Amino acid sequence: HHHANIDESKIKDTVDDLIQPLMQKNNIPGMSVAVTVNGKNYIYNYGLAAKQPQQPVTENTLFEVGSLSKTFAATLASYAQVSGKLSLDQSVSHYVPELRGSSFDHVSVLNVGTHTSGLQLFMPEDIKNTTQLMAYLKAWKPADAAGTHRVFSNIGTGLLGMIAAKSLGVSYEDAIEKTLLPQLGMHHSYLKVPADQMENYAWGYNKKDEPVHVNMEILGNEAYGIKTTSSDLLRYVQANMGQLKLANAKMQQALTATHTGYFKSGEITQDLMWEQLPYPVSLPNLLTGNSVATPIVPPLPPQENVWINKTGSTNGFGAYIAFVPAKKMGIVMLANKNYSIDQRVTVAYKILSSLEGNK
Ligand SMILES: C[C@@H](O)[C@@H](C=O)[C@@H]1NC(C(=O)O)=C(S[C@@H]2CN[C@H](C(=O)N(C)C)C2)[C@@H]1C
Repeated sequence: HHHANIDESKIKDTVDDLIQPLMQKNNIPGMSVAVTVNGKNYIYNYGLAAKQPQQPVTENTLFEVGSLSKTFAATLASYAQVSGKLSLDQSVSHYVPELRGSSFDHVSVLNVGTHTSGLQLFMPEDIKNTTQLMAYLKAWKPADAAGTHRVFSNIGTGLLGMIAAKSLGVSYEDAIEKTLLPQLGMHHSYLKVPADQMENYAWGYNKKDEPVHVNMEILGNEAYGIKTTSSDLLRYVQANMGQLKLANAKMQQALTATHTGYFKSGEITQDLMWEQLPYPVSLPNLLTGNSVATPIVPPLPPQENVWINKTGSTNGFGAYIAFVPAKKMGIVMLANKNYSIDQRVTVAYKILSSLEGNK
């Protein structure tokens, strides 16, 4: 029931007023929106996780988050780094000996963690096993030197997560599901959804409105494997702002260190997978932010006065996270349809702007 002067009702009015038109105009079947502010958490669910048979979005609904998954690979690499198992400045071939003598002699772990290796976006479809993957990587050359350009890459994120996990002595799937997500308290987050949670796994709806789930291929866990709830992602946002007891002291340091600013591209600062802009942000630069890479050396330390964000999509889903550490506020928006990023950022901006007076 609605209550004037009560936090959850005031926030719900703002969120409803933006999310309901957004879902109608984009034919989005279902969404969950989670907001944190002043140490308190608010979860709002809309519409349907599945159309036939109809299933509503609930607090337990799992959505694919696509490239939001890359921030977990970055957090894992950061955890390995602060634990003394990984140096980001070292070469990929230092950690992957089969690539010694290849172009990866000249690509750093930082490069694959910042989209500056030059590797292309998509893994070639005919690469099915590790032998084929290694043959490909051993024979690969970019047109420009590593460290000169930003090119978003699923392959690079794959290497980042693989190297991080190996430096901890485990597979990536083990590192994520047995170490990272449990230490973060994210008990409803998965690379592979278990049988008791399949009833909660929303269907995605593609551009043709067909129900789809993402097909996991080689190194896909690192780049697009996470299925999760808005509540678990809100915990992840809070952890990224140091708000939770948590994990480890090492885990808090790992999360914070992913916000280190390593390269500038246009107006955007590239962190370890996360991207950030100075806060306050005007909506135009947010939209303009969605290339030559200039190093930030020494790296920009993790900041409070920034808007940190990441989009992610699969064929059937569209996700977004943004948070402002200086304001201890953040938002997670999950949808089971891939709708345009300009709308994700605009709605998030309007919601977060609503959470305090102008001054
Ligand atoms: C699953 C993946 O195939 C896709 C993402 O969900 C692609 N990978 C990336 C990526 O994020 O690295 C974007 S590009 C986009 C370019 N800037 C975005 C971002 O982080 N924003 C807008 C905050 C990300 C592909 C669709």
